[PDB]
Amino acid sequence: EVDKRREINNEHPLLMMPLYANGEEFNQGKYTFWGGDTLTGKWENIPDDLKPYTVIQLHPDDLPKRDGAARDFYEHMLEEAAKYVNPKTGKNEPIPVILTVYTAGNMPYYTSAHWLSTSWIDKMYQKYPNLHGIFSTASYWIWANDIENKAADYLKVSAKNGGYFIWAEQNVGSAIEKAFGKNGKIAFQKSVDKYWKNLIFMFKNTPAAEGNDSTTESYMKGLWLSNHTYQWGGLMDTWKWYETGKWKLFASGNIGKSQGDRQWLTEPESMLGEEALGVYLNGGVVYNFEHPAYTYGVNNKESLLFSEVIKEFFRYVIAHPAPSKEKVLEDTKVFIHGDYSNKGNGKFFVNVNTDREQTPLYMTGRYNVIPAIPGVLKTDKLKESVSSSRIQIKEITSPEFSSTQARKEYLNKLYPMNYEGDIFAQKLDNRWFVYNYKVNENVKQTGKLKFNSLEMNVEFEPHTYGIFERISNGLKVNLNNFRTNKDSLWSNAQDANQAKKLPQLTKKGAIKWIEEHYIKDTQFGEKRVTKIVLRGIDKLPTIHSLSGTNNSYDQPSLNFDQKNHMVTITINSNGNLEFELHFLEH
Ligand SMILES: CC(=O)N[C@@H]1[C@@H](O[C@@H]2O[C@H](CO)[C@H](O)[C@H](O[C@H]3O[C@H](CO)[C@H](O)[C@H](O)[C@H]3NC(C)=O)[C@H]2O[C@@H]2O[C@@H](C)[C@@H](O)[C@@H](O)[C@@H]2O)[C@H](O)[C@@H](CO)O[C@H]1O
Repeated sequence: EVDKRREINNEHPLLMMPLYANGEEFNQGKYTFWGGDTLTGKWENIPDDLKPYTVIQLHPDDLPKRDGAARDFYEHMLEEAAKYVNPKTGKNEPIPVILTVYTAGNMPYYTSAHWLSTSWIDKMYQKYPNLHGIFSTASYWIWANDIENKAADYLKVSAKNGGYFIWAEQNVGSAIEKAFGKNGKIAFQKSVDKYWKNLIFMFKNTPAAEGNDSTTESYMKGLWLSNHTYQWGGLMDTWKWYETGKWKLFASGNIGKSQGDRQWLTEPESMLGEEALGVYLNGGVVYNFEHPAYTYGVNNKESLLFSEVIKEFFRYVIAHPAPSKEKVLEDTKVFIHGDYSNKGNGKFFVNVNTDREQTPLYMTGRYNVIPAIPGVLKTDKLKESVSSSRIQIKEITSPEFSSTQARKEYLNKLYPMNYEGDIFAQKLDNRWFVYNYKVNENVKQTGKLKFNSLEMNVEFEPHTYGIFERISNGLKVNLNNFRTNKDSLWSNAQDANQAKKLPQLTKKGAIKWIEEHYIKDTQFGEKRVTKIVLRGIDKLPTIHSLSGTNNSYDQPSLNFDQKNHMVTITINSNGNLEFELHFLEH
């Protein structure tokens, strides 16, 4: 084992920072990224506390599809990264980089990445100590003949150099099962046997209309727990709104895949935080997003989605490391062995812990994420772990998994009901994590959570998450309901069929819209109400360390009822928010 170039784990999570090559400007002899970010500019604008946990991920996007184009662009940017001088300290501080090396099956008709040899990758690793890994993404829809063999070479060259191979894929057409050898392409499976400590496997929730969110995330978690991958994570994609044909928030009707560039802007900002919670809460530690212009920003500036949601969320996972593999293993009651492709894919978890086939969210935390691995793999390294002796390892073909009803009946026996209300909630140690799980329906949700004898009731509008921690002197609260108004994108269309016929915004049009109407002149959403009720309280609580998105919240209003030892807290806000309530129990 060569020394790892970086740590990636619960204590050192990783936020990938995508920069997509502008192929049009490359043809004009320029080296630039879509959205106007520069490599040096981007890196400099990353907050210093985040810098040890973030890596620039270069992506060849629409570079010309011929030999030499991607190598020329990548070499140019690796040189910039390597030679970066910190202006405050005057010191050369090489920018850490990941290269996107495989995508769209590396088909020569789809990507310039085709012309990136493993031999050249080896050369770059040896030349650039700041090259920390390489990335393969989204081939589930074009599962090339040698994809597994090539994946094996990518992992081996990374391990050889102490770097990471990162593969973001979704279980469409059995992709994940096939990756590990289902159809007899076993090269990557053998590679993983040797080199799993240099593998990161992530979901990629883009193909949302196929509904494989829950199954893929279950695999990613189970692959990790069984030592088939070093860590896991997810790439969360606002293009899901396009894939499922949604348009104006809460509006009636489906427009199909007809307005791509309006559609990838419309997903509520706080919903990305809700998706990310599924990663964190289950021991995942790698985060990445599309569309980059919305999720991260443009022109070396942070989008509000980035600054108010993603940055703050990621700062949370650094301050409070995800549950360790050991910890997640201890709490795992059921581990599924077999192929979701033979059991209805996403349908498996519908009305078990998801409210519909096409959602990246959960409706209950009761089972958290049930981990699984594909049938082709073996549970040997799982059972070898000491913390895994109390887990029921079950074939997916077991009668307990035969129907929706059977699954719930079986799981309910092993995962006790631990809160009340139709709302998502999951508990870790002294912390309740809660969100409203509605995707595009304007419906409030309520729940009743307990910290021993202390009772906490909440009322959440859609696209709201909260983290409530019982501290010795009271309760720490993090709340996020940040959702700006995207209605202007859907102007001039009163219904679905008119929305379909809107002039295309286009890629360049959406980038300009971000610059002109999101980065500045932002149309903020209305403040909306969140209610928190505490029962079992001695006196009116005091509020401390209150902060949030600038100009986004009214002062929290507290109403103490002495006779009933209870407080009702009314919050009216639209943004990130944090405070502590100090109180004693009655
Ligand atoms: C699998 C799927 O749902 N769509 C395939 C494409 O893969 C991604 O799909 C998105 C639509 O859901 C969208 O087209 C993505 O590409 C646009 O957005 C990215 C940044 O988010 C870039 O700006 C792209 O240039 C732009 N593409 C356009 C305008 O066509 C697309 O993601 C990209 O491609 C995949 C393979 C992967 O490399 C991603 O990292 C990358 O962002 C797929 O690209 C398309 C090719 O014909 O086919 C769809 O089936």
